[PDB]
Amino acid sequence: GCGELVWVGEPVTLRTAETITGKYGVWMRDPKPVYPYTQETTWRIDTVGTDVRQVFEYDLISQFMQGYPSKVHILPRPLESTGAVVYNGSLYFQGAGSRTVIRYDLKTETVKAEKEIPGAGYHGQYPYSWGGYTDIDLAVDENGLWVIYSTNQAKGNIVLSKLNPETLEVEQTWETNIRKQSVANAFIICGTLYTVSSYTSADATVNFAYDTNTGTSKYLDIPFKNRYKYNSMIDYNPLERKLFAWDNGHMVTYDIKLSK
Ligand SMILES: [Ca+2]
Ligand code: NA
Repeated sequence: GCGELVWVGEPVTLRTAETITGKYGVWMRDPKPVYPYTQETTWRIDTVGTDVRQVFEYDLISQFMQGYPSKVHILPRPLESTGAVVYNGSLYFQGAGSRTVIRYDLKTETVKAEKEIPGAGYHGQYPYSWGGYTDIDLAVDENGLWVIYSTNQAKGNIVLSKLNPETLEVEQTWETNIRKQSVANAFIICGTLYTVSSYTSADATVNFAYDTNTGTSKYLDIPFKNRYKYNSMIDYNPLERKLFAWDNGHMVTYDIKLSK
């Protein structure tokens, strides 16, 4: 059941990174899991540093909250920033120093697809407001796989493309009127793009919504809390209907409420 976002809860901390490379990262579960994985499987990637290659996998959530992975994946290309997602058994991530998105099948540990996001800025061209080479942000919603980015054609405004999750073909593209480097991050719920105003401020809000079904933006003012004052990653999981985030070394979730 879809609808408009009207409320975001307080962040709930599941794990605190004790590593020296854990200030920024991405952690996720598969909204459409495939055998032998389940909806409990969790993946973690610390992304501070160069040559980011390790992906920690946890079959059980207990293993995840205790920090003991059941398997470790070594990525075929070094990874960039915090925008990656897992979907349909594959990790989708951006190759370091490129605009290339890579589909990495987790079970076979092989690359199934590689595609340049056409015209996408990369490596600090159109990042989110905190920088960190966040130019390219993948997203999964109820409709499948998306990528959030910007281009010179769009003059730095957020662009959205719906992707074939198997071939990474661009199926459709939307150009919004929201400057990407002016927001802290973004995520998609039920075909609507939502942006967060600040990654550190105490008075942060979800401040814009762009509906791909109509091609229009609207103002929002929903309180959004950055408890640890450096939210480097905010994504939406459509199966759990929660936000997943990585705030200054803390892997957190946010409850949400949708309308209609
Ligand atoms: Ca995001
Ligand atoms: Na993402």
